[PDB]
Amino acid sequence: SDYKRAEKHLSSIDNKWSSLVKKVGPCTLTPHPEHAPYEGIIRAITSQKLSDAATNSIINKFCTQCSDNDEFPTPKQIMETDVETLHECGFSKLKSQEIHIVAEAALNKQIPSKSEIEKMSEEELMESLSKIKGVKRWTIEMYSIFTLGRLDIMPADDSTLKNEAKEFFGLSSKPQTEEVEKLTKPCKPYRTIAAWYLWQIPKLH
DNA sequence: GGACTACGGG
DNA sequence: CCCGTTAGTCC
Repeated sequence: SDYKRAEKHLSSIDNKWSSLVKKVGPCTLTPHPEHAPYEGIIRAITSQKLSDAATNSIINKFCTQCSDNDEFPTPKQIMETDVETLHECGFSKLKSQEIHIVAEAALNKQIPSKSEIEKMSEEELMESLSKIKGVKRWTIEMYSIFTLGRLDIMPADDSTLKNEAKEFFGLSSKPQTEEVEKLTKPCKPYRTIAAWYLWQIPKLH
């Protein structure tokens, strides 16, 4: 598998990478490529500046409030929900508005199809999805990693990743995005897995 | 009880 | 890199 290859590739870089992979164990990153783009994008938007626990509670309230079935709400279902009802699920007002925008775009077929997104390079995904209000570099990276299942995404702009890179690379302060990109270059073409390993560091304590 | 913990807005 | 937001956890 690519995970097995990624684990061996990372371990091959140097002793610290080898040790990190051994401490954390096999990669268990589980993306959900079965999700429609509007769903993956809404999930990523919700996660901005929020813990996974908070994001989870919000999406769960969202499903119960807007779905006929407690499944992920459809674009039509989202459109039929007023902003304040969305807001009481725990989205910020601004995210609530952006989620309506995503739904309307999906409903109007203004989002690229799932089929075309699955053919796009990271660069094309960035160009295509960043037009959506509330969706910029980080959100697209998270969509690419946790929905699409892309293997070579380095979300070097992610604050948590920078903090773990600080620890792993033995830095005395928080690295800039561009510094993280340089430091993780040898991890190509499995930078998503590299990022996942760094992200597991707090669980080692 | 809290401190603070990507993105658009003004 | 002016300013404020959503929630839950664990400092």
